Amino acid sequence: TVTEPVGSYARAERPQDFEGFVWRLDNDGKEALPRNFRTSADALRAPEKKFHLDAAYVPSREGMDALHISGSSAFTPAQLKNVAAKLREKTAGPIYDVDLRQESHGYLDGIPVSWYGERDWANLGKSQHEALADERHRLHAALHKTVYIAPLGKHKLPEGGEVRRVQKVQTEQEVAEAAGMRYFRIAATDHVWPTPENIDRFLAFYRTLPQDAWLHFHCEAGVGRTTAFMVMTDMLKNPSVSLKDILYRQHEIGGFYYGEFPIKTKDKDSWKTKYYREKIVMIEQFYRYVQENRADGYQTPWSVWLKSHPAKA
Amino acid sequence: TVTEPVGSYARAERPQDFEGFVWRLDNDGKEALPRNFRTSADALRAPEKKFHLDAAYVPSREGMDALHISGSSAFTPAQLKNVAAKLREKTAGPIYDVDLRQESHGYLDGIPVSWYGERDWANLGKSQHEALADERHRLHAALHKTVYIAPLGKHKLPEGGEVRRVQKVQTEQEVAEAAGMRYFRIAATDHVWPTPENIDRFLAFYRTLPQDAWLHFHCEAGVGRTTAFMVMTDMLKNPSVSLKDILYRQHEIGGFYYGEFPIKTKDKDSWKTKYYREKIVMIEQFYRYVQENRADGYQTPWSVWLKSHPAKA
Repeated sequence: TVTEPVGSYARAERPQDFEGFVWRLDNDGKEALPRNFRTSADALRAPEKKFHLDAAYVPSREGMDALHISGSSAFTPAQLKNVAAKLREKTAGPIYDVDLRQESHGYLDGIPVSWYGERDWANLGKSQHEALADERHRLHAALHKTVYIAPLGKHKLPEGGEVRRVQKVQTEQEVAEAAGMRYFRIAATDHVWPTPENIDRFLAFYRTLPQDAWLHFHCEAGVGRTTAFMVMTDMLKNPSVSLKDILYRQHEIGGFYYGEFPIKTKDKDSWKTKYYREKIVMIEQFYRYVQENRADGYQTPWSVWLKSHPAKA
Repeated sequence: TVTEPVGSYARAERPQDFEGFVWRLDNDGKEALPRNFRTSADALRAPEKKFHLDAAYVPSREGMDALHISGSSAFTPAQLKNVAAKLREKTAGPIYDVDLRQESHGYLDGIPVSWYGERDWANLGKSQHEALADERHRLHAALHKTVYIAPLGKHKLPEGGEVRRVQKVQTEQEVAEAAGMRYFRIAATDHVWPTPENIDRFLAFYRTLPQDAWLHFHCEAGVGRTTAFMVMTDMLKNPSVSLKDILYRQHEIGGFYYGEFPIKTKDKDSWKTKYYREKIVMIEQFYRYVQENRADGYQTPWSVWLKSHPAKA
């Protein structure tokens, strides 16, 4: 009947049309902290005008002090150490670097880089296993080789940058552990709703966490995927909070707004429109999943429940 | 003992510090002909101010009508066809595409590209055998693969460009033949004086050319290497012409001026200074070789003669 259900639209895109072509600079390392850094203990700010929200609305903060999560963009090793130090002041539990990036990435001579393909879909369609194997192989192959690292500029194409002969290669896991943080990888595709396997994996991981665990989520920019998992965590941990309050508060501390809003993209970014719409509906479906399965201890996972309760456009 | 004689300064540079890192766009294909296109039948023009020459001087044109040579920058396949068509109106002999580029280059989906390393020295130090093997391997590896092709902008680094999955790969030899030209490759390093090996190969090639052969020389930009071989050919074929006349006329038809001039360089280009000085001295030494070895029909090759008669800085 249906080729791709709601929540799996990206599966229709062709991986061969977005293969990696350059080592993208993930962070210039000029700031002490990564971009969009925020924690669940932060004060709520005014909502961004583009979401056309009620600036007078004061969402409930119930459970935010105990939530213990944070989010940010990619970072240099030094920046991550700064994050870890800062998060250690808020807790005595393990601090996790939850890496949500499907795209292959790592560090060349301490420089955070990723193998970038159009739309940042260089690993689209790969299983987590295949994406991580590609990553390990590409990182290693760069050792003692000349590479071109560049930030993206006009038209999302390389602009300036630098050329160097790599003397050191590290995975983010190594960088996290060196910063004193535990590491957990979830290979989520950039710009789209996390897959049923991404979410099943996160929920399984969530279940094993000690009470005082602190989760620092991050993606490339620290907006789309980062806010999605932050929201999922808030819903799971504070199931009595209304959907409206979760969405407003995760937005007002510095994340994306995952509720309905007037979507307007630049003509060259019109491809994003349906993925934004898809995220709005899936966000609602996840909330329903939590509400309907919390009472029995989640004896049925998200992927299974979603197939029997498909989302609709 | 002397480590590197005059004429071989580049041998002191380390190849590993200039490895290739991007497919550089050799020509955008917007014009009908490659840049700096010129032939020995062209009228002489005013000299460029930067060379501080005598604009009143009238160079002898002795032997130019019979010289039968031309030069230009790199080109797209369509531009080469236009060149070949244009040269065919000037001769009924074989027309050669004399490719002077040591850097690995070719055509991806008809687009002329080269594997660019800093200073365009990605094949520095390699024998012609090794340079051509690198080229063959890289061009073939590009087939059915995704590549990033870009022109150089600020800092001599990629700027903009395009990404594509290659469906066709061709060597310049194939493109030359398709244009009705014979092909002859001389792997000369960009920016420096051609090596004794490059010149020995050229001289051997020159010696068995048909009387009516037309040589179309080209490099990347069509100035340094291209003019050097046009000057060498002019000297060889018209030995009675004075050095001054040869240098002025090859410059006034649109080439570089290979005589003494006030060398100027931006701070970032200060490395080029000694290479320009070296070319000036080597031009004089080659002229001396032609004058002293033409009587016996060049029984002594340039490389051998140069070691017994080293140039002076």
